[PDB]
Amino acid sequence: HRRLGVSEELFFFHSLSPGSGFWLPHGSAIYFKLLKFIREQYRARGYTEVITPNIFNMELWNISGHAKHYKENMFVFDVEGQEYALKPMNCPAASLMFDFRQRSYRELPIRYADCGVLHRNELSGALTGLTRVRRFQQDDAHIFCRDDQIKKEVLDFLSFMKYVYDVFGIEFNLELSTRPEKAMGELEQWERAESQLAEALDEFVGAGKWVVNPGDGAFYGPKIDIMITDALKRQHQCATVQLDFQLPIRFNLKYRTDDADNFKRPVIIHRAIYGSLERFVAVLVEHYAGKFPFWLSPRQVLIVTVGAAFVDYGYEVKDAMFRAGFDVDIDDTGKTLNKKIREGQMAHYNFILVVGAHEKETRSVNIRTRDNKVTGTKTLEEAIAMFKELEETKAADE
Amino acid sequence: MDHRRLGVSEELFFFHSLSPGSGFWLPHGSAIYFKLLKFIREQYRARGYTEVITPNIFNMELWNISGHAKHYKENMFVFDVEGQEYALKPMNCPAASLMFDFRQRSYRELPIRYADCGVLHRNELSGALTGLTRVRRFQQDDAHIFCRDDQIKKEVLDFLSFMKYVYDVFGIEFNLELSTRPEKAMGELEQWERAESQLAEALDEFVGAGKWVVNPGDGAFYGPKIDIMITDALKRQHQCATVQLDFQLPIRFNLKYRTDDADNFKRPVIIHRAIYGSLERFVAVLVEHYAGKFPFWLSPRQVLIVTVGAAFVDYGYEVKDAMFRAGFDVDIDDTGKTLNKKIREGQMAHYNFILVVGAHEKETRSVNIRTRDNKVTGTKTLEEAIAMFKELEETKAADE
Amino acid sequence: MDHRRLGVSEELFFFHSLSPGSGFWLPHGSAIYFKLLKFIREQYRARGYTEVITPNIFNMELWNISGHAKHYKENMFVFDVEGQEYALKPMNCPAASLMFDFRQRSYRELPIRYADCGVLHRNELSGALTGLTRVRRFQQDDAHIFCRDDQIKKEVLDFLSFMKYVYDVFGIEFNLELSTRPEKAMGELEQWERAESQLAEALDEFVGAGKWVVNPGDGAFYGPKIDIMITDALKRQHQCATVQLDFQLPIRFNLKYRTDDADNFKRPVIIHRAIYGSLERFVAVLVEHYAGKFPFWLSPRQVLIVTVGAAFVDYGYEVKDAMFRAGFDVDIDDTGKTLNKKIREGQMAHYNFILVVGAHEKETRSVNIRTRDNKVTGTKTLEEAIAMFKELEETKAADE
Ligand SMILES: C[C@@H]1C[C@H](C)C[C@H](C)[C@@H](O)CC(=O)O[C@H]([C@@H]2CCC[C@H]2C(=O)O)C/C=C/C=C(\C#N)[C@H](O)[C@@H](C)C1
Ligand SMILES: C[C@@H]1C[C@H](C)C[C@H](C)[C@@H](O)CC(=O)O[C@H]([C@@H]2CCC[C@H]2C(=O)O)C/C=C/C=C(\C#N)[C@H](O)[C@@H](C)C1
Ligand SMILES: C[C@@H]1C[C@H](C)C[C@H](C)[C@@H](O)CC(=O)O[C@H]([C@@H]2CCC[C@H]2C(=O)O)C/C=C/C=C(\C#N)[C@H](O)[C@@H](C)C1
Ligand SMILES: [Zn+2]
Ligand SMILES: [Zn+2]
Ligand SMILES: [Zn+2]
Repeated sequence: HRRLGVSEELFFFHSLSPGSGFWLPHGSAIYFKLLKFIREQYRARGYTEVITPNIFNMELWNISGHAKHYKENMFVFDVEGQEYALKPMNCPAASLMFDFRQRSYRELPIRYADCGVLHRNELSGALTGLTRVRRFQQDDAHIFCRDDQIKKEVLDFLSFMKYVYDVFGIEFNLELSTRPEKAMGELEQWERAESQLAEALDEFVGAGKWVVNPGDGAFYGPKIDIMITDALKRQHQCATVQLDFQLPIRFNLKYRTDDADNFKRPVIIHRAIYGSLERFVAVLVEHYAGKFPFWLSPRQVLIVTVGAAFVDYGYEVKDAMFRAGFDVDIDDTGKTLNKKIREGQMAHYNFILVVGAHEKETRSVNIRTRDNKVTGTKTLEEAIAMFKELEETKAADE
Repeated sequence: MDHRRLGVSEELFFFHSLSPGSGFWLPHGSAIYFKLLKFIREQYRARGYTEVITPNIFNMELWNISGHAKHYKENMFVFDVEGQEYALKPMNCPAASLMFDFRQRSYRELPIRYADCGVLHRNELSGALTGLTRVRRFQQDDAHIFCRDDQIKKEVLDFLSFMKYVYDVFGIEFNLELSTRPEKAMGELEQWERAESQLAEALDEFVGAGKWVVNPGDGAFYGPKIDIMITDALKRQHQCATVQLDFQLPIRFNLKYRTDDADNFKRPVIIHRAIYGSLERFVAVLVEHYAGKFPFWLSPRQVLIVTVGAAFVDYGYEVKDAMFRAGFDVDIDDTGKTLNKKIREGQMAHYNFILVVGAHEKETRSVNIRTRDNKVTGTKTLEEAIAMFKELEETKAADE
Repeated sequence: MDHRRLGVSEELFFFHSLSPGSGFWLPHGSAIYFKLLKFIREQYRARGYTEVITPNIFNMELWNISGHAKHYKENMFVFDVEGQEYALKPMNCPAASLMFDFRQRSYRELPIRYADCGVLHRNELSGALTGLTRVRRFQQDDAHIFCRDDQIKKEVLDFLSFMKYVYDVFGIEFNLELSTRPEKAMGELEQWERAESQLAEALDEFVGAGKWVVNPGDGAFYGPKIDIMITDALKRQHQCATVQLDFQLPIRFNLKYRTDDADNFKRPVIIHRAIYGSLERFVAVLVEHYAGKFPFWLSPRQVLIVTVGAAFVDYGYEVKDAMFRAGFDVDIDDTGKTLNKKIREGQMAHYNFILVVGAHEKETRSVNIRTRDNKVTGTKTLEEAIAMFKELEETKAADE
């Protein structure tokens, strides 16, 4: 069906910035709602969102390993004779934030969310739509925990992830990817960590129903491989849980351990659910075929006027809908009523509200669904109450 | 060179969830794809290439011999036939070798240029499939060039010339670089130096000495490469063309030629080469490059006839029939809409030419031509108008 | 009457143990295959067909819908993609449906004729796979036609006419049978009747009441068909052509068209049709049929130039080049061999013409012509000769 084609005013691309989206108002509306949902959860689940820089001195990248492993994918420039790069990952700035002041063990775990803009270089010809972009924002958060806290942190992540996915009807599958041949930890770290990942997995999924990919871990840590399935039965990688034993060392991260004096290093968990906002929108656009659910739709309500006489009343309905918080439009024109309705359905509006003489006199709306079902005439108060519930509950169509 | 892009995709092809990553080409798209094939084939004939036809599925032992098993298995669709491992072909490059090995060949015979347009398959994750840029299924304009060591410069020079010729038709620009023996490599040094020397020489020639860049150590482990990047009207860069030499594949398949006399056999050098890169990919480039407005020869919507009135329809259909016989891709609007709408609706559809027919025109037995960008070419007779269209096609003319 | 006559007949094509059941078409072979495709493609354009391109692998859910999963699975190659079942297509007939369903279609459009020349695989047991007659891999000249039920007789009549026309070119003969509704059939009765009546009517018009036969109850469960049998010069009978209606095919895929400019929809009829049957198979037929002596238009060895002396070789290449530029497949023997030998050798290799060039010919810009079947034509100017060859090609002339 086409992420890009479905640009009935969601997003576009221009040759002056290939790989970077232009999000039109209706497009933005979706992006923002997704952010608002993720943020509502972050607050509920113990995360604090932080803001970080976008350009850094190459020295940061040297420390991280990005200079070694990633440089080809980065936008590199000169500042005052010094090499600088646009950030491809938030994952190092987050470490600096954690090192800002000394941390005690009781504090674990610290969870920082970052919605910052990332850049990765890709060849211009290679770029298409939102699937392969230069510019994106991850729903990134990087979690710092004690070694004993891994199972709970992972378990908690899985619920968060599941909770989100459930909202959209999206399926997932989990595997454990274990230590590779070239790997940088001590054995002790890997065993404790993998054991916990297993434990979390056998609690979340239960003993039997998860495969292991032995030796498929990152050099820097063990991971749980997540794959998601859309309604067309395509698979995407959106979610991650990746442990990192390297980054804590490189940035010299520590927490004071009760009796200390001494200190220990935290484990870092790089994690995401959307993967990026850009990527997730692309998935959803196709997954719903451009028929979004009422909460996330940028075209929630359309008012259609029966005749010129009821047009002012329509503007009244629209005002009320807008104040109540809805994305609402009004047809307004001399077009035939049947036409107006059909067009609105074509536009994908979740609800069409026809207002005639009856509605005006009784302060009500006559409601038609996207699917052309005939919900009842309802009063304005009743309609608003209905929409709120749909919104609040994040109800699906199906 | 400044516009909003229109990637995947305007509608000449589509994709279905039942085969994600594999195109369905609608009649207008197919027409383009077949037109490209025809052009390359016309060139192949003129330039010493013979197109061959090969199998699509092979036993894994082939891939074992090739190196695909070690390096590529991950991207292959692999399956069982009667207990034996099999795979759909990622590349033609191995079957071509077997063709070379069919019968004994002599040095006089070089260079044997075999072209293959066969369907290839590579595995890619479904989520990550979008458009024609990343597909499971594609057809390369692939062509292997089996040659003597002494023959590389000419064959490469000949290739570069073919490539430029094709690209110029489309207004496409290119940049050439040389990539040289890497640290981990498989051949003998001599074959590498002789080859790289011939390559530089080819570059000095065409591009000019000191005007081209070297990427030292950026070649493949099985041979030197000329790295090519092409640039479209939007200033985007693509990898479509390739020249890659291969010393491994000839060993693996035990390829030989008889040298003058019977002293010895020598192994040929292989050059894996391409210009379109793949038909699916080239189209995707062209669609953007032209912004949906193809040049007359290549357009699936060359001529649209529009009728002023009903007394006129018969004349148009007659006109339309003449255009069709003449070989043109022609459509008609016999509907009753007001003219300006007809013209505008057609222009929107990117018809190269709109042919307007009125009472005078019938009687005139002639035609009134409006160009795509709205220019009033003014009326003409049939036989001439055709002659004029025929000429744009024969010459492969670009628009204004 | 004489030994026969395929597989061994060279050069043309070969099989390898790495892909049994899949042909390797050597250049002389490909040349034949391409010509056949090109002939069929010319006819398609002339006859309202549009060729399209389709995917080669599909999720199993497509085959479940079509009936392939029930009926055909053991004849298919099946593999896993991302944990889901997939198969290589044994038929194009289902992809064509998806194409039809891409956009709403109207009574105005009918009939819709989509040609597909795509690659198909069927999983035959390896021991059974001999030659081109029984292969894993093939390209059909498939077209699956979409029409209103009232359009059947006219469409079938048009097909028969197209088919006779192709066969006539080769001197090939046909016989027609009608297979009617089986005991276990799936239609509504009416549709079968209406259809069967139309078919009989086309048959009556095409060949007359006398000349066709009926096989009652030999129809497919999903449709009535016309059996076509063709006869070669050796009096061997082949089935290549078919016309098979399908009533199931459209229900399964929920196909419809708008009948009016109101609110009403009907299902189309599908006709799965072929003439060559497969390109691999039609070649096998033609090789035997001609005994390797192909008519000039289709020959991969049209002209051989033979030189009388060393002093004449350069004029000879001059001749060869002109011949090639003219579009002919042409070779030269510049060997030291006796002229009488060269000629006999060319004739054995089956070249249609031998062009003898000597001093008078070089002096005159002439050739001295001998046919395949010996037979001495005499002298022509290089121009006359090319014009003569052009006529034979253009008309697709038989030797007799
Ligand atoms: C500099 C190294 C690059 C690495 C080898 C690149 C690989 C292709 C791959 O490992 C990247 C990866 O899986 O990152 C994944 C991220 C999480 C979201 C998806 C992926 C994302 O952002 O794309 C996690 C790692 C972040 C890592 C670090 C930092 N700093 C590492 O400590 C450091 C060793 C990375
Ligand atoms: C099995 C090996 C896989 C190779 C190492 C994959 C690399 C990513 C890369 O080297 C592929 C490549 O450059 O192929 C390029 C092809 C040519 C057209 C574009 C590219 C194409 O078709 O994509 C050509 C190489 C074909 C090579 C072989 C064969 N047989 C080699 O002898 C064999 C050793 C290759
Ligand atoms: C799944 C079913 C298999 C069928 C019962 C197998 C039989 C052996 C025979 O019926 C096949 C046949 O006659 O096909 C003939 C084809 C046409 C060219 C030659 C023959 C060819 O390609 O071999 C036509 C039917 C294609 C049909 C379908 C599709 N999709 C049907 O709607 C579907 C019900 C077919
Ligand atoms: Zn990270
Ligand atoms: Zn190759
Ligand atoms: Zn069929």
